[PDB]
Amino acid sequence: RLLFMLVLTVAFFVAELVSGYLGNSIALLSDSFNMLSDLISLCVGLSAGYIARRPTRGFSATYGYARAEVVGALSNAVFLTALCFTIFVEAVLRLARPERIDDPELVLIVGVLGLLVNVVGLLILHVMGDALGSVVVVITAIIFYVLPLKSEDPCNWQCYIDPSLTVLMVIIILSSAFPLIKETAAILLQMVPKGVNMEELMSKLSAVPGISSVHEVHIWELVSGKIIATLHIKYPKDRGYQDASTKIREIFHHAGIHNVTIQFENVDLLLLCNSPCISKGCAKQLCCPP
Amino acid sequence: RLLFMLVLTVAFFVAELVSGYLGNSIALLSDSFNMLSDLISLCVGLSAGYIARRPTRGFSATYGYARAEVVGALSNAVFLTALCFTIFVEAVLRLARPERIDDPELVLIVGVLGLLVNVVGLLILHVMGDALGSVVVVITAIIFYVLPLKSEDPCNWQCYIDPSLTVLMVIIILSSAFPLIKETAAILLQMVPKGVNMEELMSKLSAVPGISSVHEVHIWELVSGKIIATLHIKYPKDRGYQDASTKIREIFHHAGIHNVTIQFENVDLLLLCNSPCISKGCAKQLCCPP
Repeated sequence: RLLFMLVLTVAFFVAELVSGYLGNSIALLSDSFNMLSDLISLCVGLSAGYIARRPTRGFSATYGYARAEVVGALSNAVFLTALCFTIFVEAVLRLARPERIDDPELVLIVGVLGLLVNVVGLLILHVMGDALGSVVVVITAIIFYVLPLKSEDPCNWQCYIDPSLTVLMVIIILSSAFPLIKETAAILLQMVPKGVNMEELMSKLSAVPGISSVHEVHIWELVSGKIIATLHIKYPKDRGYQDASTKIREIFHHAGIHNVTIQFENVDLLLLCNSPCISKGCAKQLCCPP
Repeated sequence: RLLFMLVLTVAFFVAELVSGYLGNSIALLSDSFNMLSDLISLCVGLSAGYIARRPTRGFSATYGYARAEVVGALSNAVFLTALCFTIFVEAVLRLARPERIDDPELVLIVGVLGLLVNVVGLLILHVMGDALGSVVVVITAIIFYVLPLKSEDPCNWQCYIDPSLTVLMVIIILSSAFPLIKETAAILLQMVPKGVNMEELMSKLSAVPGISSVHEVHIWELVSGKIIATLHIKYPKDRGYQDASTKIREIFHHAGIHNVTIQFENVDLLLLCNSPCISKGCAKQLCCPP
């Protein structure tokens, strides 16, 4: 992997952040915020790589720190959403009170260099967002460069180009952050992964021969590819559960789930959980209360 | 419960966002962002209240949407952290280039009314942060009121009071968001809840009579009070596991865990999981792989 992306990205985030206030460009500020999200993503990726190749799986994190990638992805998406909210609010203000670019040359140089940085990053919608933001910065600087606006003269149409394009790229960036927010939240909400079709899976689980009932089916995803399926199963007392275990495990394997914990409970009250918490008062803090 | 806090809070968020931008006050802007986080928290609380007393727990969310409170808490904390990052960056910018307050009267009125809004919200460290943010806005407005500053006159010490206090309250707000970020991330990372002392719990689990081995102990917290403990247990084949099940469940009950799924596996190599995925290639996906 490449780690020089982190130092370059943080230095360039600082550069765009300084030049955006120095040049009075929201598009440069929006691109600086987008590269801030990019460097947060790089830090999250390095954290995931460090968690891998050196697992801990101790007494504090039972599953491990694999969920760090998803938590960091959701946090980065929410961070970028708040930054885009601030950028959109500022752009709406400048759509009412327009402002000039103080140093069009500085903004042009920083935007061109940011476009080059994003190009080399892609070389080594979500991905094209940074490139389009740098293109927007370059266009805004060029308009103030090819057709200069005198300081004494009031704001012409040129002052509205930056807020409009910045609003457009706020929309573009949000159109990528929102699906990411939805996916990472769905993973973190302990929801069934999109690949797993639960209806057919429960149909097959019920169709498994020699099994009385199936309850407390809890299928959730730790990370991409790690699907955990907790499951309680009621079986006739006289018969065993070795064949049932094999069939349920192969069904889950064919459904893409390899982490299957089956609790077998001996057998209209014969459908409830035979092994809840040892007290009747535990029914409050029991998922799927009986 | 009362939901008029939502409409009042959103209206006042709009009011402070407009007034701080019209009055050029970061402290008013910081308080508007803090009340935006407050209304996000109110929306999260309403979502949690709707999830309760009306559960769904269907084929999409096995554990339900109870984790929505934690996901919304982390999202709100990250949103507020990004807003505070923007506020701190702006304040540092004004710490270099000071600015006047355009309409001190408007900022004074909005800050006083925001303090009243916080007071009435109390009537019906985050609280100290919000109250002190309103007090900071009020103080900044008063300073520009008792000693009015003419536009012709350059910025005196008065122009640096707003950025300094705003930086201070960015620190204060972050000192509350960061513990919340840590706690909600720990919950969402599938980490052992703080109350559960895993060392003693595994000691007792091993000390349980009639049990050969214990592996795949996965203790995580869905929400406050809902602790889920998946667990694989190896037991001697000749002996049963009814007494072992009772003892393990009562141990988990005394440790504060009521959702316990125990998989009992019949018995050097007699310590590995007897029921991995049906294929040897599944070991790359085995969470906690042997």
